[PDB]
Amino acid sequence: SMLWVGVVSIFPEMFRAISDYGITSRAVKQGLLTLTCWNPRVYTEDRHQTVDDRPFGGGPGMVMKIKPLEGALADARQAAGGRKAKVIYLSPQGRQLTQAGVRELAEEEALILIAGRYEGIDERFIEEHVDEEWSIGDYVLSGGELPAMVLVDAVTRLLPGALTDGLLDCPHYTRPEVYADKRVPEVLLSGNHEHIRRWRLQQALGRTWERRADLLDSRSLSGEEQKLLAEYIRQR
Amino acid sequence: QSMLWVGVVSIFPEMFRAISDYGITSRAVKQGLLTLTCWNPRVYTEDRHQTVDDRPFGGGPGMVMKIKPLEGALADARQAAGGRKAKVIYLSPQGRQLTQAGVRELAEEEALILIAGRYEGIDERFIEEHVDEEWSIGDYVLSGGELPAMVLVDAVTRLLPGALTDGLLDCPHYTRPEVYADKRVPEVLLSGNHEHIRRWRLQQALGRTWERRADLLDSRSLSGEEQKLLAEYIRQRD
Ligand SMILES: CCCCCCCCNCc1ccc(CNC(=O)c2csc3nc[nH]c(=O)c23)cc1
Ligand SMILES: CCCCCCCCNCc1ccc(CNC(=O)c2csc3nc[nH]c(=O)c23)cc1
Repeated sequence: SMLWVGVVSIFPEMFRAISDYGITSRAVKQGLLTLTCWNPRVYTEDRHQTVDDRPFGGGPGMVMKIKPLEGALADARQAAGGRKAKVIYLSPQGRQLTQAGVRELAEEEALILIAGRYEGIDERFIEEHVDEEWSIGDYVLSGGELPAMVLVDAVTRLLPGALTDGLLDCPHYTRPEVYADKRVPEVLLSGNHEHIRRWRLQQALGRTWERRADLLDSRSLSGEEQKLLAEYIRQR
Repeated sequence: QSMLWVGVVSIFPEMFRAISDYGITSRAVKQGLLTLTCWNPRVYTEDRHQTVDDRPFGGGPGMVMKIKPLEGALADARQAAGGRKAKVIYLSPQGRQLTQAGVRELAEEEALILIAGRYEGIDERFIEEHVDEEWSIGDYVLSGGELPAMVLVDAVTRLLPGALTDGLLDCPHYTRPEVYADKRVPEVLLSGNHEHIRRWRLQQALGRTWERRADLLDSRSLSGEEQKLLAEYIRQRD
């Protein structure tokens, strides 16, 4: 198994969305990717022992207790075997996920994802056990299970046999050639690899320029790209 | 009746149990605050194998989603939306990056129809004809728009009245025991003074934001009371 993922969450059954459907589901079946869950609720001491507890200094909500989390993590570590396991906390405070970050995480042999809820986990747990913190975007969600599934989905795509340049994609077209008085660009219907690849490159450069110009400030444009972009802008 | 109507067009309707059965979104459905419907384009297919994807024009790898199944599912969902002003969103990597400002805009809507593509994407003419807005959840590639659609619903649901102001990272959280493996909870929290704990939390929130996401402070104007606490934090740190 290329990659081994352990998810630490109080809602293990939410993760059926990725284990039972899509490319992630396929990866589990193909033996390419191992996906396990570790509910911290079961690593408490008794039954009156809640996974969470009230926050110090008052305030609303609950905070996740260090001990259950430590139990779930130690267990997942053990199950990972001799694999080099990176521990990620899914957090709004984390480094924004980008395809570059996904490529970095894809190089890992084992990943242990911590998905906490709205009133978060105890700081000492993070300080002691977490390696990296990641956010999926600058918007507020009510927990880290959807961001954990987003991370697992993005990474799985890069696993060999499961299936970018800093540019948006070109438009896609499929049958019929004419639909509701709209025709597929002739270059795609009638054209050689060099026409199509230059057209695709120009549409990709053009759409990026139009919608996400910031992705161009970071990137340096080639001779062909600058020409194809100028040509696109002037032929709008 | 309900505050928000949401129709999702996806080939995996059963992936949406993650939001219909859990958290605040699950609650909103039960509270009648939010309606959640799915529309599988696979039901709007002719053949006995239910194919929603066709080959891409101009060659290339992968498959593209056929206009007709999508059109069927969208027409059906637009009917079910009734007389509600329905905004049609395509969940796409090419779309407008979702941010809390975006979420607030999207929360003002009475009805939302979300298109969750699969494969290499959907036909451009479908987008041109039927889609109102395109949204992305981040600069990374996923294999479908389902997770992005659930992220969008969750973020938006949080803003629905009765489902539950800053724009900065959270302060640290601490819970029992007061001491764990030679690490103690900051005295200020253990103390119990209302005003003191409040100022400490605000300062830690301002401080952590400054340290990790300074950009969130540039397109932000801090009050005098926060301007002092942040300066105090900066100079009182190793
Ligand atoms: C009195 C000082 C309080 C400081 C105020 C700042 C509070 C803002 N953060 C609260 C919060 C913490 C955790 C969540 C749950 N979110 C995630 O666990 C999460 C995990 S990854 C992620 N990526 C994008 N968005 C996300 O919400 C997340 C939601 C809101
Ligand atoms: C840094 C952005 C680069 C974008 C260019 C990557 C090429 C994307 N086109 C192919 C493709 C289309 C749709 C998908 C499935 N994903 C989504 O529909 C999706 C919908 S919203 C979203 N947000 C971030 N990432 C995403 O992949 C998505 C996967 C590959």
